[PDB]
Amino acid sequence: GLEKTVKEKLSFEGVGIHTGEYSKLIIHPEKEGTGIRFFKNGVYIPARHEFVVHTNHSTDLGFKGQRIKTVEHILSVLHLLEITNVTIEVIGNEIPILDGSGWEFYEAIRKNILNQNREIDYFVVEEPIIVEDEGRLIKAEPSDTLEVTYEGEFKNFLGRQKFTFVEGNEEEIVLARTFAFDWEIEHIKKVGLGKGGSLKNTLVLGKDKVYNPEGLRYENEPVRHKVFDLIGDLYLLGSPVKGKFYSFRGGHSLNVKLVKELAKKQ
Amino acid sequence: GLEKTVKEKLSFEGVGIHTGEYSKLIIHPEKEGTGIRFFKNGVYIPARHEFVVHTNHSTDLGFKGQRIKTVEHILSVLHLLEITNVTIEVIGNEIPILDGSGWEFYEAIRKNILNQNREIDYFVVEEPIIVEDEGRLIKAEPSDTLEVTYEGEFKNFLGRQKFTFVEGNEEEIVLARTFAFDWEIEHIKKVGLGKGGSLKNTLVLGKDKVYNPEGLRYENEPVRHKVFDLIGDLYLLGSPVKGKFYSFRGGHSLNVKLVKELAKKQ
Ligand SMILES: CCCCCC/C=C/CCCCCCCC(=O)O
Ligand SMILES: CCCCCC/C=C/CCCCCCCC(=O)O
Ligand SMILES: C[As](C)(=O)[O-]
Ligand SMILES: C[As](C)(=O)[O-]
Ligand SMILES: [Cl-]
Ligand SMILES: [Cl-]
Ligand SMILES: [Cl-]
Ligand SMILES: [Zn+2]
Ligand SMILES: [Zn+2]
Ligand SMILES: [Zn+2]
Ligand SMILES: [Zn+2]
Ligand SMILES: [Zn+2]
Repeated sequence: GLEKTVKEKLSFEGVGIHTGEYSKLIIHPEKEGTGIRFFKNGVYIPARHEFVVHTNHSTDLGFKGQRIKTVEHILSVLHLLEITNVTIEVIGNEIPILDGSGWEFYEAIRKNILNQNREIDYFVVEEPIIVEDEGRLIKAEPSDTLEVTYEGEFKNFLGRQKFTFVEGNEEEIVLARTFAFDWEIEHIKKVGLGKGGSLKNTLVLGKDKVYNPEGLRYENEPVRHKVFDLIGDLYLLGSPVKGKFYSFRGGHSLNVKLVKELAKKQ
Repeated sequence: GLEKTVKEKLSFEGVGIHTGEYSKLIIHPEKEGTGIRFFKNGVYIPARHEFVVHTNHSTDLGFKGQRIKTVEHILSVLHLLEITNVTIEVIGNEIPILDGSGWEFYEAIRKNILNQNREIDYFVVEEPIIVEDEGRLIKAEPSDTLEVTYEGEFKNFLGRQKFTFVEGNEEEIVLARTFAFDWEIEHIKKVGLGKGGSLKNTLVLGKDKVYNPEGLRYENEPVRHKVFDLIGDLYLLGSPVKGKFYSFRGGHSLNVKLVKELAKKQ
């Protein structure tokens, strides 16, 4: 595929799910070979694993004293659409969560794709690799196409379910929203997070209930969202990825661990 | 005491807890003998029991095709400060919930009281009366001062608690907020209510937890609030009340039932 950028400046704004603060984004077009990077208060922060500073409840990046929280959703959308050159200027401390999914980003960016004059330099998984952590596991192996499977084992009515993304089915995961369990709320709040969370940007589930009046968009919306999250973290490899991935109960921490190990080997 | 009004108009705005819509109130001064009345779309709606049209999860008033939801908190504050003559213009279909208590109302009105030239004609409970409904009970009896006791019996950690309000202790209940149990949320949403509810205006409790990061303001905040609600509904009698009340598991429906029985007798 050919490298891509946006045809013109795109802007988004809204509350940040963790800071609870209002922020604004301005997606700037960039020429070939620029890569994906954020910009805040005069500092460019590459969307690469070396700049990850936090992975609890979100993937946060930082460099030279400037930090940006929750980059996983905008990065997933960029990855899915193969946007390889853009600057995400952030006026605030976190990416707006919007409705909790990548839908608004996906729709706006998709109709503004600009093909460029360079073949994409994909990060190709060359050999099988496995990372584990307290029951959690993620396996990566060679594949010409990007394939991502997430299998969850929830302690509520969701039980055990899995979902597989394959190229061409981007629309099956871009609407899946961020979710949380009611028994986790006190913890999240206690650690200074989730300050902007609400039923408008978060699917809140109980042992046997669904608090959102709109209910779930899909019976497996949570695992579709986990797949979406993983694809966003995978872009931290520095360029569109080609490989087959399987994640069992994975989260941002394990995702980043996998990325660093993959980067190290190749 | 002397009838009272406000020295100057007072405004309050925010979201309605049930409609989830923006709403605003403007309290305007009125001369002696006017009483408390709401104004909406050209219609005056007296703050009296004859105009109650709904009592499930809030006390709503209506007249000639115009309705206003959730008048209990503003009326409670007015009753407590003995404000007797005002016109409350309403923009929207419900009184803003603010933080779920009567604090903002109380502090603003308290500093803007204007004594008038006429003695207040209190509604004096003359003989004992009792109303019941599925285990719930409320008893009213004679007293030179307003005394209100609420005893709750909760299906969670709260267990059985009681709280007694007496004249002069207004500040002990004007900070107590609206509360709901996590197992009731789906029902409330299902009946088209609670659309503006959030941790900022509602104390949400579980079988063993408190979701709000700020926790409870008082270990018995819920019963203090129930006392606050009853005092607001009692003002539907048309004037400040003098009597001793005891409510066991009472709610707006039973509160209004009591008011109507008291009104009938006397
Ligand atoms: C239940 C209703 C209302 C208000 C929102 C409650 C706060 C939720 C916290 C924000 C969610 C953050 C994502 C964390 C979930 C995870 O790591 O699995
Ligand atoms: C899991 C946590 C929370 C989601 C918060 C949603 C807000 C609750 C709805 C508004 C409450 C309105 C009060 C009515 C309750 C009653 O009459 O018992
Ligand atoms: C837990 As999240 C903010 O990555 O959906
Ligand atoms: C249940 As209510 C809005 O009167 O606190
Ligand atoms: Cl944490
Ligand atoms: Cl955690
Ligand atoms: Cl009910
Ligand atoms: Zn190509
Ligand atoms: Zn945590
Ligand atoms: Zn996510
Ligand atoms: Zn109330
Ligand atoms: Zn109900």
